Amino acid sequence: SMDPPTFTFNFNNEPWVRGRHETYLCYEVERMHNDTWVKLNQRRGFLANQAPHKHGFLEGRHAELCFLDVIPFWKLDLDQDYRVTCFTSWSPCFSCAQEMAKFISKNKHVSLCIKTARIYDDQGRAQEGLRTLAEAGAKISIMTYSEFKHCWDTFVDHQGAPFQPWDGLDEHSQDLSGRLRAIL
Ligand SMILES: *c1cc(O)c(O)cc1N(C)N=O
Ligand SMILES: [Zn+2]
Ligand SMILES: [Zn+2]
Repeated sequence: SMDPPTFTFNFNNEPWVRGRHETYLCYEVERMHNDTWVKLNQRRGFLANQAPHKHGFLEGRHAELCFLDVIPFWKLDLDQDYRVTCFTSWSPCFSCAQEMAKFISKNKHVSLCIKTARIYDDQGRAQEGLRTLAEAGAKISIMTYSEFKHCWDTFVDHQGAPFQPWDGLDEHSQDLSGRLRAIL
């Protein structure tokens, strides 16, 4: 679980704020059991991108790559159907999106849903990767109030405090979902 200030700073969907250099990724798994999706709450977690190593030269490992690194250790049953949801503060850069597309193509027991607080630019070339991820079968969408509240409730050390939406949450979300539709 996550510090409240850490959630609030990072999942803020106002487009004019800066300094959100990190990407946070919260994940949940459901298994299909006879027409309903059943939550596997023992599999839930979150992670962030890694800082580059002190030696320089190589970039820090991206959260999306870390996430893919971890799935094999869940030891999912290849004969079963699973729905994996990521709640991401930024959407993936191009190279991560392509890696993700490749992953889901090779693992057809996994349905991927990425719900993103904000769209990451990746100097224009990120739009292409989001189209590639959608083509390989991933559902990509913008976090609304429902997703933000769920993530607060589920992944934050809230100590019983309810999710408090920031001013503009809904409008920013709606602006972003129009952008994403254009993109896809
Ligand atoms: C993914 C994740 C999620 O929570 C819902 O409700 C639906 C999806 N979909 C539709 N994936 O294809
Ligand atoms: Zn190193
Ligand atoms: Zn990346």
